[PDB]
Amino acid sequence: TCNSNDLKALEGFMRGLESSIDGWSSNCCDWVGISCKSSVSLGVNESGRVVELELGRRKLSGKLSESVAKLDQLKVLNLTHNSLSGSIAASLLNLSNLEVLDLSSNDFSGLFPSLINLPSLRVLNVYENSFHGLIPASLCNNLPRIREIDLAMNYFDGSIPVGIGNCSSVEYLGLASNNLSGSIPQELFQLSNLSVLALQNNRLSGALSSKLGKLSNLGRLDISSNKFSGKIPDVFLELNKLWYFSAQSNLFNGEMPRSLSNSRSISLLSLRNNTLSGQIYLNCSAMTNLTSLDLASNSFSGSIPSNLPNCLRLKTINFAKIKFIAQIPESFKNFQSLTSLSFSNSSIQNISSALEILQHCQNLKTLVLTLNFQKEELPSVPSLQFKNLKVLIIASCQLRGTVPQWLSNSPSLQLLDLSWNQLSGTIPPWLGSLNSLFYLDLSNNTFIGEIPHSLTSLQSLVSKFPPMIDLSYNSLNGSIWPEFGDLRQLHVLNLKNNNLSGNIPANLSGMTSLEVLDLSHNNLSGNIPPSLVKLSFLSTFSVAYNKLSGPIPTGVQFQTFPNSSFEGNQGLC
Ligand SMILES: *[C@@H]1O[C@H](CO)[C@@H](O)[C@H](O)[C@H]1NC(C)=O
Ligand SMILES: *[C@@H]1O[C@H](CO)[C@@H](O)[C@H](O)[C@H]1NC(C)=O
Ligand SMILES: *[C@@H]1O[C@H](CO)[C@@H](O)[C@H](O)[C@H]1NC(C)=O
Ligand SMILES: *[C@@H]1O[C@H](CO)[C@@H](O)[C@H](O)[C@H]1NC(C)=O
Ligand SMILES: *[C@@H]1O[C@H](CO)[C@@H](O)[C@H](O)[C@H]1NC(C)=O
Ligand SMILES: *[C@@H]1O[C@H](CO)[C@@H](O)[C@H](O)[C@H]1NC(C)=O
Ligand SMILES: *[C@@H]1O[C@H](CO)[C@@H](O)[C@H](O)[C@H]1NC(C)=O
Repeated sequence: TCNSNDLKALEGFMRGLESSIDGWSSNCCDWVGISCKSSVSLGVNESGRVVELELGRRKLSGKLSESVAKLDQLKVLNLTHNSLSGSIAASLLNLSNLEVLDLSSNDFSGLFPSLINLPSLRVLNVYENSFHGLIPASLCNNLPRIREIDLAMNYFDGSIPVGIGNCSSVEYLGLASNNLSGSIPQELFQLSNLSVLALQNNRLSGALSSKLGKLSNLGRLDISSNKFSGKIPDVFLELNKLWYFSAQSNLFNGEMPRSLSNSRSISLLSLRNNTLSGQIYLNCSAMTNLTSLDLASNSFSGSIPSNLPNCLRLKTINFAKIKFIAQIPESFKNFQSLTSLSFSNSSIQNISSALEILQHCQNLKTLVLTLNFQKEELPSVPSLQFKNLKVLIIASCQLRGTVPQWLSNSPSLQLLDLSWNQLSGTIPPWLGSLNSLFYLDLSNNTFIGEIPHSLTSLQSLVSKFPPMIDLSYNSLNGSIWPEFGDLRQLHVLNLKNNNLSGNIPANLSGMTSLEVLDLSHNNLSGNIPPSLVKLSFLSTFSVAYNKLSGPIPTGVQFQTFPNSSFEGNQGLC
């Protein structure tokens, strides 16, 4: 049997909402989202008390009534993922039985209540709201049972409070995605039970202290996207549980500390977009947990470290925007762990050698070679085989050649981007036979001849990065096959700046998911087929600069297209 004073409180709460909660019978202890425990359980009159109110993802809207603080036996309040807004009553943080507070993913704003007394609280979740001002200075002075604090994705600003050290039982502390600035207070390095520290996406600056070594339970540390500067402290011997470290996008300099090069624990390491100098060095017999390594966009000199294939767990590698001026070492022939490689804009030479070597990597799914090998010849040798390859991107390399047959040795290929090279010849009809291939970018080469009918037959675009065939800026001729209509999964078809001829097929609307359709700058005749009005998702369209004539379809999407996307045609009206 439900309690009197608790029902009054639940009423005020309902009074504050904008819509009624389904499932709320007049006995509230049987209501959905509520849990009761007897007065004598919690220890002459005995009633049900409301210990747990769980409303998550209920599509609720309104303020959060001050009266909710009148349930004193409340243990867990979970409001997550709703539309609630307004401020938080000071009293809502004075509850002495409260264990779990989850307000995350709502519209709450205002200052966050500065006095928090929740002597029983395990969990505090305000993640992703509109709160602003300071993180409460005394926040940790009253939370002796505390485990996780998540303030992330808010407007908190100023420095991280010096009082942060009084939080010594805490394990998870997310401060990420706020307006926080300044140096990290030393007190922070006194929380010794802390296994996750997320400071990412703030204005924080200054040094990263040696004192970081004091947090010896740290498994995951994200300081990325800040103003942090100077050298990365050589502390990694002591942080022996740490598997995830991202310092990406800061002002760090100097070279990587030897202990980081020696970490037994580190798994995902991301240093990208700092300015770090010297030669990349990893002791690959030490770092046996290393899986992802991102050094991209940094000041390194020297060569590509050839000892790297000795890393037995190392799967993905991003070396982009590091200027080596080097070939790929032959030792890469031995890399069995490697699944993903990006050398993009790294000054790599000898694509002939690069591909001879990289093909012996059995497990490589994805290879990004963009902005290297300037004006070199794309290898034509049929015997190169990348069996497990899924993504191949080699773009803006000014590569000379035809589309090579050795690609056919990549049967499982999903994504192929050859755009912005000097490639020529006809588009090979065998491209149509790649069954997994949903993204093809051949644009801005010199290709000639006709679009192969087999493209019309590609398995992945028929039935079950946006799916795209982009042939634009070539010398292509012939007409647009009406069987393009069989591609029901195609989002983008970009044919612009070719010389294509005849009529827009009309069967073109079987393409149910077509979003972008660009035919501009060709030589096309006839009318825009009225059936094209059937493409429900087509946001952007151009036939501009052709020989087309007739009425423009009445449409609605058609009604949206700018004047610009019909211009250049004889008869359009
Ligand atoms: C809040 O409720 C959701 C389900 O609605 C659940 O997944 C989540 O774990 C709850 N939050 C906490 C801190 O228990
Ligand atoms: C790289 O890091 C700098 C310095 O923190 C930042 O200003 C910039 O936005 C970052 N750029 C990218 C592409 O992440
Ligand atoms: C290795 O990394 C994994 C997760 O990728 C982590 O669970 C584990 O703690 C790490 N091993 C060591 C030695 O810390
Ligand atoms: C590299 O690692 C091994 C094993 O951890 C170690 O014994 C060796 O001396 C290290 N070499 C360097 C250059 O630090
Ligand atoms: C390649 O290098 C140039 C010159 O350093 C740089 O400005 C640009 O961001 C890089 N391009 C890409 C897309 O990586
Ligand atoms: C490409 O790389 C290999 C291996 O070092 C070398 O034999 C060859 O001469 C290079 N090719 C050119 C044209 O520089
Ligand atoms: C085509 O490629 C060149 C460089 O390869 C580039 O400068 C140019 O802007 C590109 N043109 C178009 C239309 O994208």
